[PDB]
Amino acid sequence: MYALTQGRIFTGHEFLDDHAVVIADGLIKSVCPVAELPPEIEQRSLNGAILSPGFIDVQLNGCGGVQFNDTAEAVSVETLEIMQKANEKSGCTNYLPTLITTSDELMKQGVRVMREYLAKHPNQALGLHLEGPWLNLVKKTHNPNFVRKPDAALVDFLCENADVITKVTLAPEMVPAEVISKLANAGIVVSAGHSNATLKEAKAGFRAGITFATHLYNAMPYITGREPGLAGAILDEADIYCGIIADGLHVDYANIRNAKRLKGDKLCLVTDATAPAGANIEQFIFAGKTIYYRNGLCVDENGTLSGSSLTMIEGVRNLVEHCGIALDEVLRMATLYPARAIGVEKRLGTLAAGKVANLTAFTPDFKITKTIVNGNEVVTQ
Amino acid sequence: YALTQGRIFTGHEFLDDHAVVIADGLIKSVCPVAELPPEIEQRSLNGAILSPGFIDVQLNGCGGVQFNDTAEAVSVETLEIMQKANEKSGCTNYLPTLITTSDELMKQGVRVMREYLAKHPNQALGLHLEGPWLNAALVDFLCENADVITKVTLAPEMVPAEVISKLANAGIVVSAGHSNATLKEAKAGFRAGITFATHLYNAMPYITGREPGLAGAILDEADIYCGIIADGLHVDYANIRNAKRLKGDKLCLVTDATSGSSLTMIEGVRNLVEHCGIALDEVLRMATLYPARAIGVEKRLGTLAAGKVANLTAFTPDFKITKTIVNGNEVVTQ
Amino acid sequence: MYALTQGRIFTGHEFLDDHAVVIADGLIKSVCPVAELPPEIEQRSLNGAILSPGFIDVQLNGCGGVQFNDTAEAVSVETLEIMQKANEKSGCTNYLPTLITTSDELMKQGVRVMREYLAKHPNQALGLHLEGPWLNLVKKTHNPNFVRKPDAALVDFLCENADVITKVTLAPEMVPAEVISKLANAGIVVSAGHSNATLKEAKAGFRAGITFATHLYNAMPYITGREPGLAGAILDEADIYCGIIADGLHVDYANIRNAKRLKGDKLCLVTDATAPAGANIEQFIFAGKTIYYRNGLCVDENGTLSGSSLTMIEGVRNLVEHCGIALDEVLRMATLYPARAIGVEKRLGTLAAGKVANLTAFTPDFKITKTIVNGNEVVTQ
Amino acid sequence: YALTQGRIFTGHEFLDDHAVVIADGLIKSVCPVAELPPEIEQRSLNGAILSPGFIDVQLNGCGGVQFNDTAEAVSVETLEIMQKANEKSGCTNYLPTLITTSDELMKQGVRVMREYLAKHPNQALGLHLEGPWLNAALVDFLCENADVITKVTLAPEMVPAEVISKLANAGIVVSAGHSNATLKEAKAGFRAGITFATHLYNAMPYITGREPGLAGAILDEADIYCGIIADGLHVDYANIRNAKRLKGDKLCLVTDATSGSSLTMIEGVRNLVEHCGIALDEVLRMATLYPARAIGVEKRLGTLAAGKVANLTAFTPDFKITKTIVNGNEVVTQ
Repeated sequence: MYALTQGRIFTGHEFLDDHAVVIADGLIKSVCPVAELPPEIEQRSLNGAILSPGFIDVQLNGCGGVQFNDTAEAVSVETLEIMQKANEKSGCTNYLPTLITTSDELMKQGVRVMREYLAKHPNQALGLHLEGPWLNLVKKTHNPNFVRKPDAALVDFLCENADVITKVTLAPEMVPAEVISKLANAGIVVSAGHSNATLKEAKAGFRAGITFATHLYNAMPYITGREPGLAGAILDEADIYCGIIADGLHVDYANIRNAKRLKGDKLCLVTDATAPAGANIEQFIFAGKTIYYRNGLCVDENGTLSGSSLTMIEGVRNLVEHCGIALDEVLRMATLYPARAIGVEKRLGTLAAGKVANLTAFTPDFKITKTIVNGNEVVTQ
Repeated sequence: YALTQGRIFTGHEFLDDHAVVIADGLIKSVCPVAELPPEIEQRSLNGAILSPGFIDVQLNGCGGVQFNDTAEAVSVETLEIMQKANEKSGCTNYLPTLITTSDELMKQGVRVMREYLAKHPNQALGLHLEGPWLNAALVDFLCENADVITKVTLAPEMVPAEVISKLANAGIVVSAGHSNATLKEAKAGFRAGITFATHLYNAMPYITGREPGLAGAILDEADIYCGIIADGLHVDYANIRNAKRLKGDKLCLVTDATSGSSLTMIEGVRNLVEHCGIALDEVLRMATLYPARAIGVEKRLGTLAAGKVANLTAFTPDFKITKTIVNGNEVVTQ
Repeated sequence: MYALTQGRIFTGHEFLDDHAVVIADGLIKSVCPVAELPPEIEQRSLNGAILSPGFIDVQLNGCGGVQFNDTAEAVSVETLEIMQKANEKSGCTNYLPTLITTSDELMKQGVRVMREYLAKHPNQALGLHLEGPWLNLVKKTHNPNFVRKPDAALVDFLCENADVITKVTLAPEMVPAEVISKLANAGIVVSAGHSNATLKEAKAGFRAGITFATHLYNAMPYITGREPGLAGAILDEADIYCGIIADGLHVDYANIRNAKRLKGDKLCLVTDATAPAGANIEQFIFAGKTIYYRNGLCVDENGTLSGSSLTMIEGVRNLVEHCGIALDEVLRMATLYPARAIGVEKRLGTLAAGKVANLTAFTPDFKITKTIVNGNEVVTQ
Repeated sequence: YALTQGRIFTGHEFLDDHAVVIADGLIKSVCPVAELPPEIEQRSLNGAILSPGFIDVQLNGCGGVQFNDTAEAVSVETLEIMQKANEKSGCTNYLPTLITTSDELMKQGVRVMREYLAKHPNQALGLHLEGPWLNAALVDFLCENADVITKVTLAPEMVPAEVISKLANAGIVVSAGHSNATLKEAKAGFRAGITFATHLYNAMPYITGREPGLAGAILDEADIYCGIIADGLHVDYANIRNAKRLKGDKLCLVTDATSGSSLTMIEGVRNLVEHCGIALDEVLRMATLYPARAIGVEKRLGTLAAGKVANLTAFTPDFKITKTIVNGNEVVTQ
């Protein structure tokens, strides 16, 4: 066992001066005053850095030059390992690989690869986030509340594999309530996204079991006075968690401020990043389109914003500098809040006895100095 | 006289077993019924709720008339008829809208307002000019006549900052509306002196992720007052709920009355309570104290307290008006 | 099956006009528009009443002329049945019988009686609330973090009987952290109360597992500028739930307003009532003192406030009339919020498909018109 | 000149790659560095944060002097020495406390204040009289001299309502403090015209379940401004956090400087950020815009905007003052 001391410690509930985090057997054993440490335990200095739970990114397509998408070779255990290592360098110790697809064979490959990865790599990539196939794709028969035969067989496959599927994003207006309810009752977080839902359709989705929404404001209707749409609905429904992309490009910061005030402890930082995040990519392929990284910006051939390159630490920095959200609350948006949203808070999201030892430390300038995964230092800077 | 035997809402709290003593057009005291002078006349509320009289800062027409539409409508008679119609729905004070781009007609509205004000204190409070900068000699004229022009609505993207600043320093409430302003344009209008916005969400841009527009700007700017139409038709109730949470004590109930609104203030109060989850105390503040502060008349109106104007309304728990009182006189009895 | 229609329906998340609650086999089967009802189902009119989840009172000593306290004959299954029937008349379908004691034999009797009652009466009195023995009784050795032998054997008994103990109220400064942690890990809600805890001692209690506080402001230190005490600590700790007595007598309404604003969705209405609630008692015995009910007020021989006679419906009425809290939010304080606080929200606290059919209806004047328990009408007025 | 190359906080937002142009003791503009006139002199901030100058509305003494303690201390020299000491910690504006029950000494403080004000615009802003009604000719005198008396602290339970009302209508901020007031007594003081409270929690009753007292009343009254001492010593940080949540934009950082406080405004700012979970933008507002509004000087002070007084301070991310600027002159350079 060892202790981290000599920096500001953020537990998820407060900042601590002159305290220590004891780590043993991959766990946080205690958080205590320095003076309540065991005689001659090894102290490892934080050097005035802020110590945090490791960041948790619940929507991530790609990073470190790779994507968990588009081809059979990319939808691999190696891709997930690469993405984990890149995430660490920006303080992110946990993520949901996000596979956006309508293809049955890729989706089954993604489930198999997630299971193989999980047997070898605990408390890292947590489970799959599937965004597909029930999306209302940029655009806009049934009484959509009737289950079609292919949709029944698909929902059955997803429910049988709930042990490696953390989240399914879907458009509520495109799917029967029974499908949302079956997924939720199997333990899968059902998220509203890529949707043209009215406020009324959104609320029917919530009542059927949706508890999350995927990147608020993006790929959702605009908000009008008479038609609040899915986004207005999220903002008005206090029990719905939601991700937001804090790059300054996808969502104007004033809309992030408004969202934070309305959502309280339900607003989660996400990157929704792609391959260029934490890498040196100039162009790549995503859901069948060429995207250029030129710079700051992921743009298609028409110059349209078409991806994120955000890292979690950059997101934390943007929320504090440009959204007037206090650092403790920002850290919660990157740790505790997403942990609760996906039901992993018994193991992650705070620094407290019994929790997994996944931590990151950073300077007051938002430069990562340490990342710790299962108690092992994996980034020293 | 004294008003007794009901729930008295002062603007800051509800009071039981209290009384409102009224004398010479003013509230003299709010006290326990025990402290009441002997032989003072008591007028029972009969279990009704008593409120400051409602103040509607965005009103085009009511009682079958508009201060607008033709030419002869801009008159003292029109303002008198609108006052009387407003009283039936608990509303004691309002700002009539004059929509025009004619300098001469504005000059006429100003002298009519002035004449009304001498004849009829504490009723229609001043002009709401909506026009013409919607999406030079005029500015100084308005400035000169600030004492009878309460509110000017303009689109900030259509005017130089100095026009806004000149209006605001003369004492006029400058309100953003009928505007396609971006967030950046809205924020430039606010820095120039805009303190209000006219019927949030309506005649403004939609809110998108990348472009919050004026509506998003107003939501994000703590110090900007704004009206909202609470008929369930102009604004979905969920958007009202969202706006109340972000605006706090800056959200004001308005009717925008004349495809047109037919809302009255007492209807808006009921709709806010029944469909927006806002407590009755706070809804009453949205119809009284908040608009009063927005337009700078809080010293004489917007609460039931010693020395303020005796403008009151009473209503049953089902939101039916039982009394309206103006300068201490009962003008509606139901 | 039958449907309740023709009144305003409060689900826990919204009010509904022109809708229906379908009840079958003791459960809510659906909440739907009137027009989405089955052809010729029996409709039972609400007659313009407001329909709510039944109220849930997590701190209750006695009501209907009886108390679950003080003597071996009173700590009985019959007492619990009586209290259930009295609670129904004021819209309360669920409670935690609250036994305040330091006596080992009464406490074991209370556990046995709670188990016997529960086998015969589902979804009614939910489990025991024990307030004892680790109380700092009005007044004020160890390093209180060392476990004494009798306290170990007691904590072991409570943990073995967690299946019928819902909550234990204790003073954090009087008990070891290990005891709080063992109770919490056995599933028992540990609540801070009857305590002289400083802010520092309160927070150590929270970190060890306390997630509730018993009747905020009452039998806790006052709040000073330099010493916030247990109450200040509760108000500052967002994840701590707490009960508050809304009779206008125990807590000034301005302090209830301040608490609601600081606690958000964590503030729960409780009665903390005694025998006179819902009865015609003039005097009675409670924790060894004579109390007089004279009227409005439960007073001892010295005229000191010494009990509550509040019912849940009176509490709801007081919060709306005197605290400026909107009716929907008040109803949540009496239903959803206490259900979550004690972990019964999968079965109770809202009107939604699959939930237990425990409901009450009341006029806009706060007069109970219906109470429904396990789908059966038990109060018609 | 222009201030460039740092984070500029206007009071409403933080700006990057902007400049603050200063001319004739005033802020002329806040603009993008691209829009800067050619050959204007630039003074680098060197990555510091630039803020309106801090405004301390509760200050007894600093720089080794009090406007108090003996007799000769009530002088223009004293106010000048306190100004200079305040500038070193980023504070450009303050209200000195005069604690006395001597009419003659108050009369002296008033003429000294008046003389200071002619010699030294936009610095010590006016008097804070604390006394004598702490727990007739005097009232009218104070009223007459409202133009140099900014703030009077009294205990509301010790004065008739009419005394409070007379002070407030003359223009003085009437503040409850050094009081044992119950909630009911506090609320009667507010209705009479009290709009402020002096150092929340300190020299007030404790809060009990049944008796919230003055502190509980202030927390529950949305429209009452109040100061709070953020040294970690006078008020536990948890109580500050609780008070910020309930008071919103009405909570002001004060030092109460002279068992005594040694807090400076820049120390308070750091302590609020580091120990109270309040964002830096909002803390800066607690030290600038909020006190400015409380005492009615928001038209000239409390934000960085066109036409306002050029009173500014800059500090490193570690809260060390690098510049202080008063009427456009750099009075501290570190």
